[PDB]
Amino acid sequence: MSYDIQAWKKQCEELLNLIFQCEDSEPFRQPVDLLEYPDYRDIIDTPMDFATVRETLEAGNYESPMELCKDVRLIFSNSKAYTPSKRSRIYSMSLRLSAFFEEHISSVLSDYKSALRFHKRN
Repeated sequence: MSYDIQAWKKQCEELLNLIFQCEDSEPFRQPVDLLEYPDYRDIIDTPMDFATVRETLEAGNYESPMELCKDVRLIFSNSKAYTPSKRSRIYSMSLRLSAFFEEHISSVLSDYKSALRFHKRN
């Protein structure tokens, strides 16, 4: 179990469970409704949402926690592009949940890279 290179998957499932519980995740749980928000695709090239991230992890389509972290960061960078105004309550929600995610993902990434370095050396 020390330096287990697969432990990040369960850690990421647990973190996504916390994120889905957070009231701040409500706008980001499901894809933006493309048929009902007509100008969304005029602004955003690559939509992303937490249900898509959770399904990608479950399907085994992330090779590392860094790939999962890239998709989650796209959720927040898309929100900042579409809702850029610091006055907006949606801007505030995105910033709070981004900080929460970045705090909790830190140890998952550091542990995973430590494990990589250990198995590569040995």
